[PDB]
Amino acid sequence: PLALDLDGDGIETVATKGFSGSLFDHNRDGIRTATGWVSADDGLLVRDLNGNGIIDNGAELFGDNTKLADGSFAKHGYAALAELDSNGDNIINAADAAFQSLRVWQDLNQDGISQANELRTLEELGIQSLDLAYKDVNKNLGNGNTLAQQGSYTKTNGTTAKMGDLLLAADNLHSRFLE
Ligand SMILES: [Ca+2]
Ligand SMILES: [Ca+2]
Ligand SMILES: [Ca+2]
Ligand SMILES: [Ca+2]
Repeated sequence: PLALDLDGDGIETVATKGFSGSLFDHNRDGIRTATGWVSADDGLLVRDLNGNGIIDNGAELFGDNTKLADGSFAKHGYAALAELDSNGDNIINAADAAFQSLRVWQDLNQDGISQANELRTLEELGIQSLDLAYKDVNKNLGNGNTLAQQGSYTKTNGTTAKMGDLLLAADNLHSRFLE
């Protein structure tokens, strides 16, 4: 899923187990792989698709589960976001009508379970545009999380920062889906 470096030092991750994550009790079941998320400094790119103010469905977090205009699945979060360029300039910017509809999720306990205060606008974060151009990196960040591909986004002061499609850690019995 698409992650943004908000403070300007690259994308970074944390992990949860027991409460707020993968259950790992040997008595109940077994030890299981810890659930990974973005730092309390950074965030994920999202869109609320039913207007309930929160992220709770598998299409609402941009990644290899979002659908294209014909209803085919996107191959990665960049292909999922590229659908929202209106004019064919290969950037997502305020002249695209979807720019007003995009949000960033900063989860304040990093459980990846959404509350309305955890969502933010692009304009309040000072964002000018997101780039659709990328390069593959396959970079391990920590606790099983891996950045697959990386590009940029731009802030209204004219400065650039990193974004990319981040593979998030989970146990293979639940895969942390937005049920
Ligand atoms: Ca950062
Ligand atoms: Ca929703
Ligand atoms: Ca555009
Ligand atoms: Ca939360």
